[PDB]
Amino acid sequence: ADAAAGAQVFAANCAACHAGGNNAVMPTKTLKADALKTYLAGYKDGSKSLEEAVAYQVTNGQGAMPAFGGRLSDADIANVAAYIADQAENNKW
Ligand code: HEC
Repeated sequence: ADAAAGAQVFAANCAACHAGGNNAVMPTKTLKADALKTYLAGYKDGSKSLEEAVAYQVTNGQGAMPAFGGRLSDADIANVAAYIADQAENNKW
């Protein structure tokens, strides 16, 4: 999906909890490449790509992280997942 469009979704919906690619709530579980591969459901087990696993967790929530299905459009969810994947894979945080 469109990482550049996803940056705007991130600023509007994710930066209060994840400024800098970190995690204000659960500090280990950051948005950096190494942390994602260790802790993000589906991606950590190899059964999902990074981008799919991010999209799933944004849509459905996890733990203390709220769900965004019904709050964000399909394209916005897909695009923010692409932003996370691009930021992490290319070490841009
Ligand atoms: C604070 C109320 C949050 C908001 C809003 C968003 N996220 Fe979040 N996220 C939060 C927590 C507490 C956690 C950990 C969940 C758990 O217990 O495992 C997460 C996790 C993620 C992850 C995975 C990180 C990892 O496992 O290392 C991703 C990819 C993620 N969050 C993305 C994300 C996006 C894109 C958001 C805006 C749509 C978003 N989160 C909001 C807390 C909060």
